[PDB]
Amino acid sequence: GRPWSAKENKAFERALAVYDKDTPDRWANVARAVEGRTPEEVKKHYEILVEDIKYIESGKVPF
Repeated sequence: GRPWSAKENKAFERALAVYDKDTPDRWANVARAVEGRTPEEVKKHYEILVEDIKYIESGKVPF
């Protein structure tokens, strides 16, 4: 399954809205709603989103 589809991503984005940054077990709640994606897979997707925004804002990939 590995790369994310358009529709997986849209679901992911909806899930970030329903389960806010304060939600405990945030990735597990998000992954439960995103069919066929594990908590750690969902956590990695978020990290890549954060890094992408950081690159856009600064012009350097974060480490």
